Amino acid sequence: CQDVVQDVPNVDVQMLELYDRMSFKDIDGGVWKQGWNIKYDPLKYNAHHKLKVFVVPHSHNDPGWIQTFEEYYQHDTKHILSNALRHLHDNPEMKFIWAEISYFARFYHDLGENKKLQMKSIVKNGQLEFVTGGWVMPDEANSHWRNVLLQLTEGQTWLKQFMNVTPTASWAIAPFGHSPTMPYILQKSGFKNMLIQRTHYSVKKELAQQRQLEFLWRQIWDNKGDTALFTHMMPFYSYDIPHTCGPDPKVCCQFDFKRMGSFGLSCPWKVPPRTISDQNVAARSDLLVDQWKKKAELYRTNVLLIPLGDDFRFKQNTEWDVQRVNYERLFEHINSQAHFNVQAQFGTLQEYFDAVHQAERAGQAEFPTLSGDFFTYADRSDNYWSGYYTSRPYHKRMDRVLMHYVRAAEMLSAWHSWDGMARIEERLEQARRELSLFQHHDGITGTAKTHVVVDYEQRMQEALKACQMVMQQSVYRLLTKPSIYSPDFSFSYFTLDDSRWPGSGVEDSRTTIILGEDILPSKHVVMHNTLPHWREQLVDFYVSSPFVSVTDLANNPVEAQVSPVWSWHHDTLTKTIHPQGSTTKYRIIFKARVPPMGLATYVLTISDSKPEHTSYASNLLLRKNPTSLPLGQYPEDVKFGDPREISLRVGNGPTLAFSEQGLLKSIQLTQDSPHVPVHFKFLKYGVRSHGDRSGAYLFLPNGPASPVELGQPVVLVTKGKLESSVSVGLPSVVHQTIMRGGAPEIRNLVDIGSLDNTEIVMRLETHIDSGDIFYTDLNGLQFIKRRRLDKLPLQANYYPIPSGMFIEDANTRLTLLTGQPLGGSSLASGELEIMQDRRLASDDERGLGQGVLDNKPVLHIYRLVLEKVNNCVRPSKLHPAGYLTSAAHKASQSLLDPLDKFIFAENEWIGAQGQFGGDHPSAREDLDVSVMRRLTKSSAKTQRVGYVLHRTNLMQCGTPEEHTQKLDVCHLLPNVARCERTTLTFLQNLEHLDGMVAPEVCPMETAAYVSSHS
Ligand SMILES: *[C@@H]1O[C@H](CO)[C@@H](O)[C@H](O)[C@H]1NC(C)=O
Ligand SMILES: OC[C@H]1O[C@H](O)[C@@H](O)[C@@H](O)[C@@H]1O
Ligand SMILES: [Zn+2]
Repeated sequence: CQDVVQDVPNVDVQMLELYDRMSFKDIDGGVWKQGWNIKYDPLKYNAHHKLKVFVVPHSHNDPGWIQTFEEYYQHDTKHILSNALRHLHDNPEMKFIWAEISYFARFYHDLGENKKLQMKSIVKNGQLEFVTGGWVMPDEANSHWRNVLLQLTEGQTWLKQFMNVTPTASWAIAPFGHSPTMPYILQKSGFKNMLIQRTHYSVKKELAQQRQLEFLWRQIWDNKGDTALFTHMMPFYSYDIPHTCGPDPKVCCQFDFKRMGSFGLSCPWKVPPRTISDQNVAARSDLLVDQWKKKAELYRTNVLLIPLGDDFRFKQNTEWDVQRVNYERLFEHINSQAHFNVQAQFGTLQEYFDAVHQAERAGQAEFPTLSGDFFTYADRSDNYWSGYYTSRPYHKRMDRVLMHYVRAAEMLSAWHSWDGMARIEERLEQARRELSLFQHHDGITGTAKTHVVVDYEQRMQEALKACQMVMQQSVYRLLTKPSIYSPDFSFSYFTLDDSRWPGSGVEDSRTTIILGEDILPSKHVVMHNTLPHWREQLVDFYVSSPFVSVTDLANNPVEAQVSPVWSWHHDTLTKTIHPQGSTTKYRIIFKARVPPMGLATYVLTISDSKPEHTSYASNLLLRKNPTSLPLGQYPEDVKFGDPREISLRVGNGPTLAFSEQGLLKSIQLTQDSPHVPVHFKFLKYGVRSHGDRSGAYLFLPNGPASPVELGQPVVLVTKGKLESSVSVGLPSVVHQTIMRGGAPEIRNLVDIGSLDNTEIVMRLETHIDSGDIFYTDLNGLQFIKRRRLDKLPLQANYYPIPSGMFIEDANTRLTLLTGQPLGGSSLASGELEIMQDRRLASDDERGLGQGVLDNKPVLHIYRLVLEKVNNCVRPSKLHPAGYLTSAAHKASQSLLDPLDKFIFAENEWIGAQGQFGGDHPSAREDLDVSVMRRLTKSSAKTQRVGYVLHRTNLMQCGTPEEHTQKLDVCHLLPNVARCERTTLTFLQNLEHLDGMVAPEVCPMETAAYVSSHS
């Protein structure tokens, strides 16, 4: 395996280094506003060296943005595709590329067989070419890599089945900045080329000056270069026609033949297009070829890419005609006039790349190597697109919940073959497709209109229900004696219990386990562990009595803690935010121990009085002017006091100290170690009263954040043997620190209410000497080094925090792991901050046509890990990556893939079993089975199961780290007949594996395997 820690890759362009050197001056470059006046040597091209130009027609179709997916399909996309089919069929030299398979699948399935065949023919003959072939064109900032892969697989699996093609070139013209997670996944999914567009204007200028817009993009840790993927970055401000023919949009706009008037479009630069005729073609061609030759100066080969399209283009027949006929006249003239030395034609993206690489192999070009990312994007001036790292955070959190439920549903149901009547494949496809749709660059990004966000939410809610149905049917089958198992595929044998979604204070959604002498003495519950190692985790359930004890299915008592159910209320009468306790519902908490990729059953039983193995938390309400807080049968009376500093310790874990406002002030790791200052604070950013306003996309703060005025908040302290917590009702946030014996969990119930033009940030202040360095993750896959740059404005120093961030010095590191993607930064040495929500009254001029005023309460979850790192083997100071410790990685897994909890619905479970998966291998902690998916329906003689295995890289810090078993996924199911390594989408077999044994992957590698079973 490659060493991903100790060898700093030698690349031509390393983006962090480039950022350190660049001046980012925003000067008027002339007609190319953010570039310079491009000059070329007319004698560069001649009879023996011509400029090859590929004009590539396209239509950018958003699966939801200002209309819903279905609205756009009905109004626009179905017409675009129907007219594409017609106009391509009738014009054999015309070409068209298509990206969004969600739309294409919708269209194709509605076609009559005659048209289906015509469509297959124009694909087979290369007129219509699929680019990327994902369900969507995903966001790259907020998306988890698992969901990027999911949506890619959904689209490509559809394309293989119905169109018999698998794209090897990717087209990403629209996401707001670009992540190296994309080439990572694409290169492991058969791709050979990719195209990107939305990079900072200063980066485009810098790379253009060096002809480094085409590069071999490798991962930041990759010393050898095996991850490299050829990447083309477009040079100009937009992907529209005015910014794709050449540097001067006043000229290029004249070659968008949709802008002459009858289509309701015009040219902002005030020179309209004119129909190409015999009397103007020479003059028109002269202007156009001049633009092309200028664009060609920015690249290294004699092959030029000219995209020809815009949003929802090629909709009307008249539009197809006007673009095609005018370009055909230009091509006929240009190609016939030797003095131009140009050969121009309609082409596809693959044709462009094939020609570039032909030129490369002819020796006319060498391409530079590059590592790094392309965040944070700015399209002009100080307009940095860091707002969408946080916008619509409820749905950002929902994404992560559904991510896990899809994984769990696919894994749980993969163990068996299911009859068609069970509707398992149907529900899983629904769930995969809704989650995939939300990866769209207007979905998870929070940049869609309110009614579109509602549509995405409804879709995801349906997906969650689908997942629950599949999971609970699977649990019942896996844990019932086979000769007793008698499924009703419509019945709910179990109800999922999720303690953190939608969450306490967000939705009263969870079922109370109702026990009683005169109703039901006991209840079975089941935990699922999707991770491939034995796992313990505290789990909680609501119960109707405090006198409940827990046993495993061997009837061994399990230590439990009962706590009250506390609900926070904004008291409109007293004008205070304070907790109310239930007098009929209680929380029972215990440690579940669950096999790798397995299930464990426990029983909750009521008694008349305090059970031997159940303890009761104490509760202390700190406030002036307290009132009583009765708790029914709960055996310990609530205590009251004036606000005061408090300290808590659970188990042998850290000791945490809190301010009188209920906010963390210090962490002490061991009994005789220092009390390390770690201070939580909440602050607010505002919006500018003059100039550009923040909106869904842009973060344009009116200076550094100002502290939230806290008043004298009510603090609730719960102290238990298994779990303790401090909760405080702050303005807009119920902030909770929970301790279970390791790194604390933080939960914020964020309700920004009617606070217009406000962004609420949570900041951590420490004494870590981090300087200007911090680390943030990319797509939950890798951690990249960031450097705060005071030469850039505040909003430029904000980065996506899709799963975590950290700061460190020689001795100490603080890592904050997240259960949802949000924006964040380190704006001063020793600080971390992460945005919670934003409510913005104005539009930010990027097309949305609304602010963000549809906020709703959201429960954000985190883990906070303070560690000594003086003994850790870390990368050198020049390495662009960072890596988590074991503790931080496990903390991230606790947030993203917690145990699933199932409550048996009926009174008695006949044939119940205690465990599933006790014989599954318990793999090394850095390995995950990211995907387990049965690939075949029940009628297939040879069953196939696909696995995606990911190995992260964890820091070596002197812990022996012992006793784990080799995980061979190909032997997880019996009767293996073949094991194959495949692309990550499962669509191509790459290796036939000796002995049917799937080897474990290297650090930072992801591999896919398919086992076949007789
Ligand atoms: C699918 O495409 C391959 C070439 O990539 C071709 O050989 C094969 O016949 C096609 N399969 C069918 C029948 O669709
Ligand atoms: O300005 C951002 C905006 O650009 C275009 O209009 C669309 O493709 C949207 O997907 C995107 O949100
Ligand atoms: Zn778009």
